[PDB]
Amino acid sequence: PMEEEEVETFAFQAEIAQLMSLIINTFYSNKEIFLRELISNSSDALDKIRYESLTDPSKLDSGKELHINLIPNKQDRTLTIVDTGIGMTKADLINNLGTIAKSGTKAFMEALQAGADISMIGQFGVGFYSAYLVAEKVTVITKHNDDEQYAWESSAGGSFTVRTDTGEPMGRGTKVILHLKEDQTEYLEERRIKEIVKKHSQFIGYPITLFVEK
Ligand SMILES: Nc1ncnc2c1ncn2[C@@H]1O[C@H](COP(=O)(O)OP(=O)(O)CP(=O)(O)O)[C@@H](O)[C@H]1O
Ligand SMILES: [Mg+2]
Repeated sequence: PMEEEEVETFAFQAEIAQLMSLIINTFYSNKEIFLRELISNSSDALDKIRYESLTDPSKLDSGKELHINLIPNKQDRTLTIVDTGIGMTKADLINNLGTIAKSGTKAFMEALQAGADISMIGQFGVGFYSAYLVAEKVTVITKHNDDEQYAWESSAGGSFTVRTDTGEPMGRGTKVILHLKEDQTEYLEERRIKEIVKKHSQFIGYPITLFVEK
């Protein structure tokens, strides 16, 4: 019996779309900082659930462990960053991951044009989009307490989609699945991941574990 799923498509805010095009169609060295940006997001989300659970300990019913997992998959060429942080509601996804303007976007594009290192992306308030330095497509699966599990996805080009996720349930948190570009497969290698975590993500505040398939 055929299943029916609803999909909603959203336009990125105009300057966010411009930034994504810049990131994708311009050569930048030092792309490895994408992972720092994603781990920083996870750490921030872990702080949020940690503090919320001081007010309401039942907010940890959906899982007490506060941690980050990194999962390279050489078979399907994906690198996944999973956290057990606060997650995002549907409204959070739509608002926070593309539709609302960020005040630093224009300044950042000017900085890049003038030769700034791509590592400055976080300072300008748009760190997530560093994912597109290495990924041709990004899928974000997320589960916030008191809301359903959702999947956000974009291959850039000006829009993203959101749908209720009918895949494997997560208790609470977010998974960012990077479908790596063919020339960026170094980020599936355990040595390289270890190197960049050590270099850029030394003060995370939560355990991080790298899972490596035999
Ligand atoms: N792992 C995650 N868990 C929960 N929310 C996340 C998330 N990753 C991203 N987000 C949401 O997406 C927003 C945008 O993330 P982004 O990294 O671009 O900016 P930011 O708010 O972290 C400032 P910065 O530029 O310093 O990183 C976050 O503020 C948060 O609301
Ligand atoms: Mg961030």
